Amino acid sequence: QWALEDFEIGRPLGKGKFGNVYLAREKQSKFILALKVLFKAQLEKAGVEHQLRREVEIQSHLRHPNILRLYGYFHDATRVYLILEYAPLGTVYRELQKLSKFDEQRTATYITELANALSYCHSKRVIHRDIKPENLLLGSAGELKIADFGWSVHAPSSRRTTLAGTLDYLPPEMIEGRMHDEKVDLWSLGVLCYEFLVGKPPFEANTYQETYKRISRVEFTFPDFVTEGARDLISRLLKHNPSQRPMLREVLEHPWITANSSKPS
Ligand SMILES: Nc1ncnc2c1ncn2[C@@H]1O[C@H](COP(=O)(O)OP(=O)(O)O)[C@@H](O)[C@H]1O
Ligand SMILES: COC(=O)c1sc(-c2cccs2)cc1N
Ligand SMILES: [Cl-]
Ligand SMILES: [Cl-]
Ligand SMILES: [Cl-]
Ligand SMILES: [Mg+2]
Ligand SMILES: [Mg+2]
Repeated sequence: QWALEDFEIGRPLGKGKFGNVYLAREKQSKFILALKVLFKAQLEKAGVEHQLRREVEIQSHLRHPNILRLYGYFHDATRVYLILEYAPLGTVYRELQKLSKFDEQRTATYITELANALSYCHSKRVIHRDIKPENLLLGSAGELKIADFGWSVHAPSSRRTTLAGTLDYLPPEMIEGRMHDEKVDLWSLGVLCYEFLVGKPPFEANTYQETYKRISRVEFTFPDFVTEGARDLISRLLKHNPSQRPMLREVLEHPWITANSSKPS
């Protein structure tokens, strides 16, 4: 159906481990979108074709205003192209580097939008497993949108793929290679809430080995400026035991969230 000849390519939007993402316009309709380019050699070398099909299958069937749309795909001799919704305001990662820290209103609003999107995903027993600032995009009205579903699966699950980069957003059960479920996304939600308010993730360290130690032992402390309500929510989400992490509705109706969020459940 679709081919490369159907698009005019624009400026690079960003780069990932496998993905090179470009702004693009469909020639006949003038529709502006994002084109995620992956190299097949690369894909075969790492043996992650199953991850890419899951990304296409899962994300194309999800429909939610806080989740990035995937319209379709095509491939040629050397590359695979994912046709994505274009997010014009960029990543949360870039916004964080710009402002150093977010205030409580901005943070609570982002968390509400995240929890809404995750609640939708978990209703289909879909777990994202890779929630972090680089994978959170921003729409034209500044609304948060979850993207990059390459690591998503159906719960329950194990891990048959090698962990690539940072451990900073993964729960103990995940880094220890144990079986896991939906509660992994709630651990990540706690890590994000901390990083939004403080400017860095709670278990950050100089080495892989040291980061692993802090996560498994849940070693983190708060700066003085972090308020009581924020500390309560974060402490509840960062529990070593997955079953003691709250449900997403508990997050959405948490007193600190309701008092500071500008968006509803
Ligand atoms: N739809 C989009 N709109 C704008 N920028 C995007 C979009 N998709 C990806 N990007 C940019 O490209 C980067 C990599 O995209 P991603 O799909 O996460 O690649 P990978 O799966 O290799 O991590 C993102 O961090 C983001 O900066
Ligand atoms: C060497 O080829 C590959 O790795 C791949 S991955 C892929 C697809 C992934 C998701 C939808 S289609 C097609 C080919 N041909
Ligand atoms: Cl498995
Ligand atoms: Cl896996
Ligand atoms: Cl819930
Ligand atoms: Mg990514
Ligand atoms: Mg990916």
